[PDB]
Amino acid sequence: ITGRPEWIWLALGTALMGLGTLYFLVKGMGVSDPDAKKFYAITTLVPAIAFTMYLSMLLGYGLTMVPFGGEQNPIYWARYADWLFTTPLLLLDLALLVDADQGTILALVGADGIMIGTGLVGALTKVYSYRFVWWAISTAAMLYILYVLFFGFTSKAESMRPEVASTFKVLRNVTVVLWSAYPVVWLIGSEGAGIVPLNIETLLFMVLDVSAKVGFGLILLRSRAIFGEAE
Amino acid sequence: ITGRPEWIWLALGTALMGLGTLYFLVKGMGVSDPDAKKFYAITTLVPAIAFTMYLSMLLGYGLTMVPFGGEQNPIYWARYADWLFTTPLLLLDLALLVDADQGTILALVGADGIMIGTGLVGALTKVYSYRFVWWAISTAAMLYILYVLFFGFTSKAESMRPEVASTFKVLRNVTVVLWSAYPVVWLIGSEGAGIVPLNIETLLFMVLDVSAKVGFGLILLRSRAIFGEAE
Amino acid sequence: ITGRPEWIWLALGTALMGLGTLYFLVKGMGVSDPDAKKFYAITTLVPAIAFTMYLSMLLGYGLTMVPFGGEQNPIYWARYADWLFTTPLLLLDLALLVDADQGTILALVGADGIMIGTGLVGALTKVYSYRFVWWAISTAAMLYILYVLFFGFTSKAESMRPEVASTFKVLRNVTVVLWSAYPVVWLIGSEGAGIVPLNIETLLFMVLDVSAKVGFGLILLRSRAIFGEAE
Ligand SMILES: CC(C)CCC[C@@H](C)CCC[C@@H](C)CCC[C@@H](C)CCOC[C@@H](CO)OCC[C@H](C)CCC[C@H](C)CCC[C@H](C)CCCC(C)C
Ligand SMILES: CC(C)CCC[C@@H](C)CCC[C@@H](C)CCC[C@@H](C)CCOC[C@@H](CO)OCC[C@H](C)CCC[C@H](C)CCC[C@H](C)CCCC(C)C
Ligand SMILES: CC(C)CCC[C@@H](C)CCC[C@@H](C)CCC[C@@H](C)CCOC[C@@H](CO)OCC[C@H](C)CCC[C@H](C)CCC[C@H](C)CCCC(C)C
Ligand SMILES: *C/C=C(C)/C=C/C=C(C)/C=C/C1=C(C)CCCC1(C)C
Ligand SMILES: *C/C=C(C)/C=C/C=C(C)/C=C/C1=C(C)CCCC1(C)C
Ligand SMILES: *C/C=C(C)/C=C/C=C(C)/C=C/C1=C(C)CCCC1(C)C
Ligand SMILES: CCCCCCCCCCCCCCC
Ligand SMILES: CCCCCCCCCCCCCC
Ligand SMILES: CCCCCCCCCCCCCC
Ligand SMILES: CCCCCCCCCCCCCC
Ligand SMILES: CCCCCCCCCCCCC
Ligand SMILES: CCCCCCCCCCCCC
Ligand SMILES: CCCCCCCCCCCCC
Ligand SMILES: CCCCCCCCCCC
Ligand SMILES: CCCCCCCCCCC
Ligand SMILES: CCCCCCCCCCC
Ligand SMILES: CCCCCCCCCCC
Ligand SMILES: CCCCCCCCCCC
Ligand SMILES: CCCCCCCCCCC
Ligand SMILES: CCCCCCCCCC
Ligand SMILES: CCCCCCCCCC
Ligand SMILES: CCCCCCCCCC
Ligand SMILES: CCCCCCCCC
Ligand SMILES: CCCCCCCCC
Ligand SMILES: CCCCCCCCC
Ligand SMILES: CCCCCCCC
Ligand SMILES: CCCCCCCC
Ligand SMILES: CCCCCCCC
Ligand SMILES: CCCCCCCC
Ligand SMILES: CCCCCCCC
Ligand SMILES: CCCCCCCC
Ligand SMILES: CCCCCCCC
Ligand SMILES: CCCCCCCC
Ligand SMILES: CCCCCCCC
Ligand SMILES: CCCCCCC
Repeated sequence: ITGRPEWIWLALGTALMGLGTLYFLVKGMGVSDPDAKKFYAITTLVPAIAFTMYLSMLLGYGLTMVPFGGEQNPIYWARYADWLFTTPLLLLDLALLVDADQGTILALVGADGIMIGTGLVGALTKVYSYRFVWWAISTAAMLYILYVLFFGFTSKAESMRPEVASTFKVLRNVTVVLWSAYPVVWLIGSEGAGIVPLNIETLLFMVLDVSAKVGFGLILLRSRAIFGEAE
Repeated sequence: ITGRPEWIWLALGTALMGLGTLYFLVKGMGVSDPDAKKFYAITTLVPAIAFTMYLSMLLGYGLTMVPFGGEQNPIYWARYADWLFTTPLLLLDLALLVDADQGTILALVGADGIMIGTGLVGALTKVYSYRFVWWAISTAAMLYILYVLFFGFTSKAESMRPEVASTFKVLRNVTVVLWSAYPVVWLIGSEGAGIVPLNIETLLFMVLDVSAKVGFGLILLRSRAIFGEAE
Repeated sequence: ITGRPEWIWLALGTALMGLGTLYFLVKGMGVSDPDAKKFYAITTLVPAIAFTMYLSMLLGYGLTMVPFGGEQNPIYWARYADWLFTTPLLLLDLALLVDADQGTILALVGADGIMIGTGLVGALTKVYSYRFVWWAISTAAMLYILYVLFFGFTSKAESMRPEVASTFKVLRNVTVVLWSAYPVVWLIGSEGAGIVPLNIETLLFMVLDVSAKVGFGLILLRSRAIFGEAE
């Protein structure tokens, strides 16, 4: 385990997702409101899944070697298994907040699936130049998601409760900034151009992941917006 | 096929899931009620999926060799492919019975996914001691599911029709007893401590599977609880 | 890339799915109706997914070699990854058109999953004779889907708006004819009996895919049936 310099960030990531999971689980114990239960369910599942996949990376299961550039390159494939489930869940949190129509939810989740799936293919592609073709397609899918979060959702929120509008706005901004960093880290890290070494890359992803999941969740679950308006 | 002593239980399992599938399909032919159609759909799909995966194990496709303990260990991975889809379907049957809120359904299905996914990782893990780490996490996810089935669902059922309350109670009890045996069999069988040989392990899983799927389905689909109250 | 004679059909397929995707995306820009948004979302996702998987086949990622018949046989596994997601989406388009009950939708999607999953197992099976066992099970699942599209849906459509009835009828007929060709092509092509060479097989699948996705989508998205009745 300790033979990989990035182990420390995997261990920290595992611990923080674990602690985040336990905290949200305990916090959601005293919740009977059906709307709030949905948000607690979605939001607690996110670090729970991330916990399992961080642990899989820490223990070495979620790592494979991919030959490109005439080298055996360590690729943590478990990230994509995580993101495949957790990024649509995060989008669902946002979509449910603003009472998105079903068509838009399907568009988001579908685009997200394409984003992660093509990122995975890019990560495992042995022809070096083609890795960036997949990166570009995945990034286009991300750009679509970001467009919808801004020019389909933000104007929907203004027509809703002020607490849901303000909470959505914060979470939207957090999401757009944090999510946009991922293709950059991939591009310059071990999966892409290889300018940033894997240990630093792992640190960067860990900071992004904890912020995008536990940070996000802390903001969401402390908000009154997740409760139905009741007396 | 006959070169594996466990083939007989795989063959029997295949036949019983097949027959179970055909029986539920025929039985559901004369059903127009929209609620009953949901239960027939869910409940017929369960042995249909199990049929395909038993057949895959029988024909040898759903088997791989995993090196641990300095041995090549036969691991039937097809079980997890089965359970990944059939256990949430079984939980959906229960959840729909008691008209569970969406948040609770998501919690159940999500926990179930974690249960099966981590069981799969445990099954394929090459570091012997780590297999039991995954077993423990999976078992914790199972315990969460069982907690919800008792302390989130049972009190919901009492507020519903007597036929749905009584049927849920029976199916809940069947589910908790049968499902709890699976981590025990895994732990002592070829995936875990290796005390019980694979042929007996396969027998045990076959008895559990047929009971948890066809047995469960027979109880559910004979009940009046799957029909909306109509005149 | 050009080393495989079928590359031309993969390239054409990629281009046509890409163009189809862009066309539906642009066309759906000026849509606010919640019902129409659902259909645009579903129908645009279908060629988008197919685009990615055609590209994966073109670049060689979505190809593996399967030993059977004492030969190394090129099997494009990416087709199943495509179909796993796009065929239920296509069925959802049809089901939503006729306002299918949830039980029937689950039956369709479930049968479809079995159809594609067993086709995949058949495609990767190393025992030649067993490949056709999987083909038969998959074809039985297809026959179930076709039965439901005719003897569960058609009589539902007649009870609905004339525009939805007529559009459903056309799309149903297109779907039944086109989908039925797939098991035939598989059976006689490289996955099955090997009578038709892979380059021609790839052409046939490309024509079917573009017709079943872009052709289908063009018919659906030009129809008034995807809009709620409004003044
Ligand atoms: C609505 C939305 C959800 C839509 C989703 C968008 C989605 C279509 C985007 C593309 C997803 C697709 C790329 C997933 C591919 C998974 C693949 C990387 C798994 C690894 O297999 C790749 C090679 C080794 O590199 O296997 C060696 C060859 C082996 C023989 C491989 C054979 C097994 C195949 C992998 C079977 C395909 C199953 C499905 C791809 C499962 C989906 C997995 C998940 C990652 C989407
Ligand atoms: C809401 C709920 C549904 C949440 C679900 C909870 C879920 C997160 C729990 C964990 C699921 C995750 C462990 C699934 C892992 C699948 C993996 C075992 C497949 C086999 O690949 C493992 C190694 C060989 O041992 O592959 C050799 C290396 C290869 C290069 C592997 C690369 C391909 C990757 C497998 C791509 C990942 C795709 C997804 C994991 C598909 C999910 C499969 C299913 C089993 C969940
Ligand atoms: C409600 C509906 C959706 C129901 C769906 C119906 C469905 C049950 C029908 C059967 C699906 C099932 C056959 C999928 C099998 C995927 C499998 C082909 C992936 C490739 O792995 C096969 C072998 C190499 O040939 O791997 C070499 C051995 C490796 C060690 C394999 C270990 C990893 C396993 C693949 C883990 C299983 C994960 C799930 C099968 C993911 C589903 C993938 C998708 C194709 C259904
Ligand atoms: C909790 C984890 C999160 C929120 C991860 C989000 C990941 C992304 C937004 C990844 C995007 C990528 C691209 C846009 C292209 C390059 C490859 C990816 C997958 C890193
Ligand atoms: C129809 C099949 C059923 C109902 C199978 C259920 C399986 C489980 C409840 C399995 C649980 C496991 C654990 C709790 C940890 C050990 C590994 C598993 C996957 C066997
Ligand atoms: C857009 C792609 C479409 C509509 C593909 C549809 C594919 C099928 C209907 C495939 C059916 C098969 C069988 C019925 C058995 C043989 C194997 C398959 C998977 C080709
Ligand atoms: C939950 C059931 C676990 C109990 C399994 C008992 C199996 C006993 C069979 C005898 C064990 C075989 C050892 C000698 C080969
Ligand atoms: C490929 C995995 C996609 C599924 C991710 C799980 C989250 C799905 C959320 C469903 C949103 C509801 C749409 C109507
Ligand atoms: C990883 C596979 C999970 C999907 C299993 C299929 C059953 C899902 C049931 C969905 C329940 C509805 C939730 C609102
Ligand atoms: C194995 C992949 C199955 C999921 C395919 C995605 C489409 C699912 C459509 C869901 C229909 C809604 C059912 C209530
Ligand atoms: C085009 C949609 C406007 C809002 C999205 C902001 C785009 C941020 C660019 C991210 C950079 C990724 C490499
Ligand atoms: C803690 C929830 C109470 C109901 C669940 C019963 C737990 C049964 C233990 C199963 C043993 C698994 C090894
Ligand atoms: C049995 C349902 C009647 C409508 C389905 C038509 C069946 C077409 C046969 C397709 C041939 C596949 C090999
Ligand atoms: C070895 C690198 C070759 C450059 C490939 C860049 C492709 C990026 C695609 C963006 C449209
Ligand atoms: C393929 C990238 C798409 C980003 C621009 C958005 C196009 C308009 C979409 C309107 C729903
Ligand atoms: C070789 C076996 C070593 C013991 C591992 C047991 C781990 C179980 C984890 C329960 C918390
Ligand atoms: C991680 C195992 C959880 C089992 C105990 C239940 C904790 C309380 C959950 C309340 C929804
Ligand atoms: C080598 C071919 C052997 C014939 C197998 C055909 C099986 C088809 C199953 C249809 C019930
Ligand atoms: C297993 C093939 C099934 C095709 C015939 C349909 C049987 C009746 C189903 C009624 C819903
Ligand atoms: C509750 C604390 C969870 C921490 C477990 C994972 C940390 C890795 C330690 C090596
Ligand atoms: C309808 C009977 C189904 C039995 C087929 C599978 C049994 C295995 C026989 C070797
Ligand atoms: C918009 C045009 C998309 C075409 C890209 C794929 C075609 C393959 C060219 C070799
Ligand atoms: C992106 C950083 C999130 C900060 C989380 C703090 C939560 C305090 C309520
Ligand atoms: C767990 C055993 C189930 C027994 C099924 C019998 C069904 C008869 C109605
Ligand atoms: C199966 C062929 C479909 C033809 C599509 C033409 C669409 C024109 C409206
Ligand atoms: C990590 C355990 C949380 C302790 C309770 C915090 C207040 C809800
Ligand atoms: C007005 C909301 C600002 C949130 C920005 C957070 C950036 C990490
Ligand atoms: C809208 C601001 C996005 C900032 C992107 C930063 C990526 C590191
Ligand atoms: C396995 C075939 C079932 C025969 C009909 C049973 C009575 C519905
Ligand atoms: C009162 C219901 C009892 C059911 C127990 C079944 C145990 C297998
Ligand atoms: C509530 C009783 C559970 C019984 C567990 C038995 C496992 C073999
Ligand atoms: C492929 C681009 C489509 C151009 C607009 C067509 C009319 C909606
Ligand atoms: C009456 C609808 C006829 C459609 C047939 C299309 C065959 C490809
Ligand atoms: C209902 C007519 C089906 C035609 C099947 C054609 C397959 C090539
Ligand atoms: C009903 C299909 C069973 C196939 C068994 C072949 C040994």
